[PDB]
Amino acid sequence: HLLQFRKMIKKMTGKEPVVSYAFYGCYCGSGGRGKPKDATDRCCFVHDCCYEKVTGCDPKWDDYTYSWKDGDIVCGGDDPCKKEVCECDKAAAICFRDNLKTYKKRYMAYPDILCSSKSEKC
Amino acid sequence: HLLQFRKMIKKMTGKEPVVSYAFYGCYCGSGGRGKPKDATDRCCFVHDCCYEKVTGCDPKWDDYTYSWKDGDIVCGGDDPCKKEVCECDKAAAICFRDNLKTYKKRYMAYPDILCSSKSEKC
Ligand SMILES: O=P(O)(O)OC[C@H](O)CO
Ligand SMILES: [Ca+2]
Ligand SMILES: [Ca+2]
Repeated sequence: HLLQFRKMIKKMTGKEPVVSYAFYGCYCGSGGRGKPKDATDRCCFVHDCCYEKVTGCDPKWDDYTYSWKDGDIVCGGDDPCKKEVCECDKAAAICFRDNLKTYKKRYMAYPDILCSSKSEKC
Repeated sequence: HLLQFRKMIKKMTGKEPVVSYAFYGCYCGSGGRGKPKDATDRCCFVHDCCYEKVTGCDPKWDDYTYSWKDGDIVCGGDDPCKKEVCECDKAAAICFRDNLKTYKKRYMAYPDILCSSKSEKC
């Protein structure tokens, strides 16, 4: 569920994701088009590609089972599909953390009309 | 160029293109994800697919050559890339016109977050 994802991002970055990530670049939030603007945006691009490989559950709205151990996310439960969604979310949160060093406030609300017309393929 | 597309939409539909189509459904305007919401939205999905296919010119920002003949759009010029973009735009404007019967106000400002997680393939 996207609000579980939010909690992962917030813990790993210390930022409010509704403000800092939900409108970032060409791929964060929305659906997305064009070329990722930077490494943070590429996290969202990959996250979008990850969700695309998922079939049989709703990655935005289905709750999955997760927990924390020493600051690491543990994806659990007895439902393989939902666990796959959890792993996508975990990977993106880790990516945001690992790329926080290049986060740019000028991309926080990047106008989607400025994204390139040719999208990068997964 | 998108301004030319806008003129085509206005002339084909009688609707103010920005108000009426720029935020419609899941695919009209910048990017898009999920399943098209209705026929009008599918026009935009087709238009997006059309733009993604063009290579060698910028479908959003390059002007193309066109004219009106007896009220019909005629795409012209000697640049095949730009003519391809013009044909994308003409086809979409005609599609909007042809689907006015099912155009719905309920989709005119449809929140992207409410689009399906699984996007339709081109
Ligand atoms: O919905 P948030 O607030 O977790 O942010 C959106 C993500 O960055 C993209 O799914
Ligand atoms: Ca996205
Ligand atoms: Ca679109």
